[PDB]
Amino acid sequence: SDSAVRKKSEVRQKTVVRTLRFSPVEDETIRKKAEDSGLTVSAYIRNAALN
Amino acid sequence: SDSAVRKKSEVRQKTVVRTLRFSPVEDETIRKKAEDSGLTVSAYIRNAALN
Repeated sequence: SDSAVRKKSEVRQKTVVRTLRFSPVEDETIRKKAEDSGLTVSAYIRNAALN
Repeated sequence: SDSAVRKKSEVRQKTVVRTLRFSPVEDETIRKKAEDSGLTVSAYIRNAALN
């Protein structure tokens, strides 16, 4: 059930949703880097990935 | 049930497990840098965030 000018129901999953994992070492480094910079780990990850 | 020298059942989840979401703009860029660098998006993320 949709129409031309009324399709706000769904589009596509713009965002990517995946289960990512890391070792205790990588996590330790990232956790310390994130907190020192005053950026949460999620922001730190995506930030470093684009910068 | 354990023993001092037989405790390999579940010490601690040293690996981290989380859902890290990414926008389509970021996802496309990460897909492009990862593939151009000849790395998987996961390796690219972890590597860029550690260095």
